[PDB]
Amino acid sequence: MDPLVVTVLKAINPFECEGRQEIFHATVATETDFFFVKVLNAQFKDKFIPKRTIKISNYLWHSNFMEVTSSSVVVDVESNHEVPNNVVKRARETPRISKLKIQPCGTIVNGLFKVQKITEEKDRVLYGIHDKTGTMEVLVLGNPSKTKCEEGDKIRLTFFEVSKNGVKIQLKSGPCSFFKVIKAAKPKTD
DNA sequence: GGCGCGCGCGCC
DNA sequence: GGCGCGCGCGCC
Repeated sequence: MDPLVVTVLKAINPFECEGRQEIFHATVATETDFFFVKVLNAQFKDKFIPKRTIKISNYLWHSNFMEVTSSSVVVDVESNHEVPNNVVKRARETPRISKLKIQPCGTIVNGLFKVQKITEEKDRVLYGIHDKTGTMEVLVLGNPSKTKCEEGDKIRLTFFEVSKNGVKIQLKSGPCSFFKVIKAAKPKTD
């Protein structure tokens, strides 16, 4: 609701997303917790640099994240706020699968995930991902992709959502998700 | 009392 | 940030 002073923890450079808005994603934190912010505005990037303190007014707050529009006001401010170490650590860490299983649809998920299997289709790709807590599926709609991922590689997800599909709970790409394939290193020939 | 879960922290 | 480990609380 009212203006909120937050400390910026992470922010990617803007990329073109879908109408056809240029946007970016950031992670910010108060003294108690962190949340991810989708900033529609793009102009706002110069204010979203890690460790800077910003005051944000006129924003939307949904079930999981915070939306910052061109109607919003982002003002750089000097603050004595300090983010506790573990709030930063949790803000930045990749959630476990067993933890993800019990989150509402629309919950924003970012992180780095080991993939065991890739079910390919010209309209979607399903990535079997795994950790020690379970297995899960990551649904990326509409690509070959150009990011060809083999087993043993990793996928870096930005702004995916927990999703229900009938029986199973997966991770779903949205229109403004970012997806990247992180390839396992090739042993070389001296 | 046992144990799982969330959380914190230290080592890599 | 990943990973492993201990602590405390709440449910059984």
